[PDB]
Amino acid sequence: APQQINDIVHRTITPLIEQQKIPGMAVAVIYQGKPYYFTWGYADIAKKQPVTQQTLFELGSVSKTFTGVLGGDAIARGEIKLSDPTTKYWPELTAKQWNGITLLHLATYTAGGLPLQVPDEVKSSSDLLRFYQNWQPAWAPGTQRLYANSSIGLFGALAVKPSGLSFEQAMQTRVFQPLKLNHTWINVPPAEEKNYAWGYREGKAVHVSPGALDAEAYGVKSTIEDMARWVQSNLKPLDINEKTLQQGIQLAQSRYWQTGDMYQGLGWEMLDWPVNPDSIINGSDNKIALAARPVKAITPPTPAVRASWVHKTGATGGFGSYVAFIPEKELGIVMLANKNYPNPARVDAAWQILNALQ
Ligand SMILES: *[B]([O])([O])[C][N]S(=O)(=O)[C]C1=[C][C]=[C]C(C([O])=O)=[C]1
Repeated sequence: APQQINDIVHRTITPLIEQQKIPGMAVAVIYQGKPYYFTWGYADIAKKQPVTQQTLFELGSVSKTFTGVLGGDAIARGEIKLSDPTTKYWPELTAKQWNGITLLHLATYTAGGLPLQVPDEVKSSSDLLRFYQNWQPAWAPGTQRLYANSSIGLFGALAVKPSGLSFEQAMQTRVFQPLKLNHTWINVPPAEEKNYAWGYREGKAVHVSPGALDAEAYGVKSTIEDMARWVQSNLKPLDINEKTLQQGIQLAQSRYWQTGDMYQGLGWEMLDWPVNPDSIINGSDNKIALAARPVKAITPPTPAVRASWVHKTGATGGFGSYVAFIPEKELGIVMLANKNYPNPARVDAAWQILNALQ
């Protein structure tokens, strides 16, 4: 690999792994469109299995970017509109607070205070209907952003209804397959189990627990190679041959709302490049990222801006992921680790690497 990339990546990631006690990590840098890969440490500490370019990691909320793109593809297909009331796709949702809450609100966490988690107590489909029917918004729709699995998770489930496909079926056939993401999974198959890293939480090996709307909000697992290809696809959607998918990727990077210096896409979040690193670094801390913030509607949404830092953090109990890219520069990074370590450390390392390469 070019020595510049080798040095920049190793000088940043090595101390990060040491400081954060990360058991295993994979990184891809996309530079001028081509991927370069780096691996450290262990997928499975007990069985002494190293991290490789084929290791599967839990993406956590990086999964929201796939959900956003799949939703975008459904809009491009003419199956849904972001302006369509939620109740159009879930007629049983008759409670009055849902009047005026659209698919856009669900996709972008602006429905008016849907909670971060779906309660663990929600096990059945009737439990899910009950939860949404009884939910009381704190705010009018489209006025405040509150990051939430229960918001974009519902969006994903409703977005695929017109297709008649399950969420998993829709994701596989409309996103994973056309992009040749052949080691990316919502449910890790037995054939790929030997590659599935353990996550580590307080020293214990863990995998993500089953839960309501898990697939839609945080349930994707992938390898560093497939994630590099995901970044390439989002960097350059015009190279994608499937028209609705190309369009969906573009829609997911449109700017729908602004809060402070960040813009909300579908799954993706974006800031103007050049960024103030303190802004993205401090902004990624869950103390800010998960806060209720007033939003300004972008009316109409700005189409994907090439001079953007586009990114998403993801976590599960045992895993911590980060993806960031800058379309204008054909530059990006994926960092996948089997420990959920603090977001600002992820973003700081990412910015150090991309800034040195740009
Ligand atoms: B995203 O990364 O912001 C979502 N993160 S998460 O921690 O909410 C994902 C999640 C939800 C429920 C259970 C688990 C788990 O690891 O068992 C993870």
